[PDB]
Amino acid sequence: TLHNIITDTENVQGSFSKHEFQAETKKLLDIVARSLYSEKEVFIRELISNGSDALEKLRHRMITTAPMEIHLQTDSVKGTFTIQDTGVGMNKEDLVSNLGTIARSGSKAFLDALQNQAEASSSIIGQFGVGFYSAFMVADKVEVYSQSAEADAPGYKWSSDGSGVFEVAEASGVRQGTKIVLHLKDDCKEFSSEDRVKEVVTKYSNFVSFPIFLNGRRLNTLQALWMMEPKDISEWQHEEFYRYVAQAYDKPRYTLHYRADAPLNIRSIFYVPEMKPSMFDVSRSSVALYSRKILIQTKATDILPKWLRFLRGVVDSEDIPLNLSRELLQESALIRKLRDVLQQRVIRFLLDQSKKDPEKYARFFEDYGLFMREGIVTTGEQSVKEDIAKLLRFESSALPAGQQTSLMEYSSRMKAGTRNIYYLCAPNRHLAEHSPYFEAMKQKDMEVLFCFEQFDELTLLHLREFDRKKLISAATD
Amino acid sequence: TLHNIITDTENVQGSFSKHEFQAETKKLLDIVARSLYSEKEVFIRELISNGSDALEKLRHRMITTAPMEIHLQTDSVKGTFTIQDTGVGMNKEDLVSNLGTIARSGSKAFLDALQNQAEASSSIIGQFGVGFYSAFMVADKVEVYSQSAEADAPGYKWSSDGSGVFEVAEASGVRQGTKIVLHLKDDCKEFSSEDRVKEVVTKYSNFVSFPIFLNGRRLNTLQALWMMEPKDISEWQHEEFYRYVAQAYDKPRYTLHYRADAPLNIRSIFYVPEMKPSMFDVSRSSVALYSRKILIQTKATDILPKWLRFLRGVVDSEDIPLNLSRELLQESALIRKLRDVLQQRVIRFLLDQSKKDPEKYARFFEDYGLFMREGIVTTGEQSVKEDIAKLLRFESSALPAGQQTSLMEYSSRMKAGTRNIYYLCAPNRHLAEHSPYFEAMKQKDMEVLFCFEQFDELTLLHLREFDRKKLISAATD
Ligand SMILES: Nc1ncnc2c1ncn2[C@@H]1O[C@H](COP(=O)(O)OP(=O)(O)NP(=O)(O)O)[C@@H](O)[C@H]1O
Ligand SMILES: Nc1ncnc2c1ncn2[C@@H]1O[C@H](COP(=O)(O)OP(=O)(O)NP(=O)(O)O)[C@@H](O)[C@H]1O
Ligand SMILES: [Mg+2]
Ligand SMILES: [Mg+2]
Repeated sequence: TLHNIITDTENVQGSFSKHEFQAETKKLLDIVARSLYSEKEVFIRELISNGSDALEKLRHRMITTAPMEIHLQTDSVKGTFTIQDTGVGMNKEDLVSNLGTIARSGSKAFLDALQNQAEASSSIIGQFGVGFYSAFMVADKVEVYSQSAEADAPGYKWSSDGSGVFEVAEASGVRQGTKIVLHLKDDCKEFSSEDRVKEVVTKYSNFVSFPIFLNGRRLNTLQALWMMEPKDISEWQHEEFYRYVAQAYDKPRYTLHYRADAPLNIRSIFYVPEMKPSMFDVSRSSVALYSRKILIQTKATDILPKWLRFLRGVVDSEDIPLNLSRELLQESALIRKLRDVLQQRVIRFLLDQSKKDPEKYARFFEDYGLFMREGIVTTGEQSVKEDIAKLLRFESSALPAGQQTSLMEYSSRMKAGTRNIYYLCAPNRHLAEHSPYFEAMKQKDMEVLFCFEQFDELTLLHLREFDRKKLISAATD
Repeated sequence: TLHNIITDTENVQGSFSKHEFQAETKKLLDIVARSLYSEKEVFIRELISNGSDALEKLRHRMITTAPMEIHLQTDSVKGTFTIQDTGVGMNKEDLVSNLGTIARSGSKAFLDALQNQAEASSSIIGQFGVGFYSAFMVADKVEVYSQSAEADAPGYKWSSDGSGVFEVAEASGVRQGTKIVLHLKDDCKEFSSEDRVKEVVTKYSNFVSFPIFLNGRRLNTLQALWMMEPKDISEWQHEEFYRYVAQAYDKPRYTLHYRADAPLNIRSIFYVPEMKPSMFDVSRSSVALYSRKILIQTKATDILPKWLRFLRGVVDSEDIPLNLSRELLQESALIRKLRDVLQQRVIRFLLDQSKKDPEKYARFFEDYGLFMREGIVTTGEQSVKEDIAKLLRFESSALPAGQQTSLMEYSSRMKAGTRNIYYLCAPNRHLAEHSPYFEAMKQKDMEVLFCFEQFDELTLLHLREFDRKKLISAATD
């Protein structure tokens, strides 16, 4: 019944002509202005990232003093937004080449030149060569004044409406660094409001490693603690940071400050709140994803497994694959790897807490144990079920009332002939201890886990086995 | 305490030099190959869209016969994917200009030339001028053979590795139209598997308006019914289409085929299944978003309000704002407008069903009424609550048992002195009718709504008022 037309019929008839790929810059400008970003406000993120990059370059050539700052100014009656950094600036060649050429970035050349890259490569944000054009999403006119930190280089003014052409002229009175003035479009006047700009900086950019001022007021006093050496962060600093990133008023019960370079770059701080979890926490994460100190996503969907959604804090990775709009490239293998790494590290962290302070862990488990049970029921990977299962606590017939035990402690108490873990679910210990089911087990000198919570029975039935041992309900026959 | 540095100090010193924006094509190619699409499989979507566009152009110059088809061929041992269309093809100028220039599209020029655009503008998919380069995500070598439908124009071979350069030569034996051969990268050999390609076509492209064949087998027999005149679609065609798009085995209880041009373009079909809703339907949409017959999103997040997640079907709009990757540009005003339009139209549709066949509607309400109650509780907009409230059904003291009434029917029966709607929640009618609360009301000759479902009381308390009338529980005092 087949119907094909694909057939190998073609042969080349003439000499080949060689050609370079070209680009329609006017369309590209339009695409970047209208078809890349879902929200126009990210132009502020992009200009601040450029200011930071320029300052980072200056910091490196400070070997070889000057204040390294980013200033923002709003003027409502003028309808302008201005950003000025005290960074490396641009000479005429740089202005024409780097600003005038889409997809051209000064990042690679700066990094390559530096003898040792590691430190600078971590700090430099820009990689695509398009971020500057985000200005034209919101501005009818863009003027750039720049003065390079070179020998006796002159100052320059670069100007454009984003309509295919720009102009450059020598300029006097330009301070070292770069000032960008945006004359905002009529439908974008909100970015000449101080409160509005403050919200955008707080959202994306406040953890930038240089002071940001808005109309003279410091916006970003709080530092990116995740980058720092964990021992140099006091308990008080963690309380304060937790409250800020969690938008909370309580304090953290637990703090895990995790840094790794292998198998991927991770700089992270996680907190467990002291308050018991809300019904929206249980309903449905509040961990935010950063890359090189800039926000990528405010609520992970998802760099953590669902059952860890009770965690608060920040994960920063240099290795996050970004799309051109600087959102996450979805479901990359690196994200799945990151998620698995974090799950393993948090499980081990919580396990370590249960051994360091059982009383405190017990309080944690009363309140957050539901998430563990859910995590076990949710996955079909046995190794994951069994790892999360290590976090579970139960009472036991072999222990006095109120005393909690783990599956691992139970198993350590078994005898080598045996491969069954017995449990009995009941509203409370008195009824467990006086169940006919328990007397049977008691005859056989078999220890029984007592399970009073929900959904304890369902969890254990899902878990099925633990450490090669069958989970068997005593409440039968 | 202020600390500023932003000061108006600059003046231009020299003449301005004028410059055109330029582009670094090598970086752009890299960005498109690595930083745009979250899944490499969309190259198939993009090449098929191009085939469709080429065929649509041919269809128009058929005024002024030939079969209009898209063929795919996989060859596993060769590691190739081939697509050939019998469309308008490209001459040398077109090959060099359109394929060789990123962000350059032949769409505008074709549309502008046509005396009447409306029909063609609806059919033509391409707008950015980048889709072709998606081939380099998966191929090390791309060869294009094309023959224009012109007077005595010769055939051509265009060839590239996506490394900045390409070659063009005259070629013999090229059939009218365009054939593209991809030599797949080692990590992309899955696209030389027939089953894999079939999955991708089914996912994005099967509703394209031209037959698609894969290794000689027709893939897309089922047509995009949403575009058609509603009366030309039989009940049987709707059953079949419903089962396909809902991945279901039952049949639709209700069918709403909605087309509008104002205030925006909408071509849509919604179905309510006859089966009662599953626990994942209730847990958490299965309406898919299309644009010009190509998938944009398979599960709306979200073009419908949450409470309408029980609907199945397809919404197609020419007006969907797309980002460069051809995902939805998030939270555009047009999406919110679309959502509101659809909500209004579905509410009116269901209201019309309750009047056309109350018995059938009653069956619908038993099973799906939970979604209405949820929708009322979820929103804070009173006009929306009251519109969804029109869908609610209750028993009444003024009607015989089993008979259902609406809030509007209740209100029509009130007397002009009165502004209260009374209700009584109870497990069943017998207990309602014999409640002491009801006797009180019965004394005052006041009609009482009897509410046996959950969460009836909560819903009515949230609703608060209806048509300027207070909802008041009789179960007090
Ligand atoms: N404030 C600034 N100071 C100095 N140089 C700047 C400044 N802003 C932009 N540049 C230069 O202009 C180039 C283009 O900036 P931009 O379009 O943001 O691309 P990018 O920073 O290189 N990469 P990306 O932000 O990922 O798109 C930068 O690489 C710098 O070389
Ligand atoms: N199969 C084809 N037949 C004829 N012309 C084609 C074909 N494929 C590509 N072209 C031409 O090459 C141009 C570039 O294609 P492409 O890069 O997909 O951009 P586009 O279709 O115009 N817009 P978009 O798909 O939104 O990126 C098209 O506009 C056509 O002019
Ligand atoms: Mg940048
Ligand atoms: Mg295309």
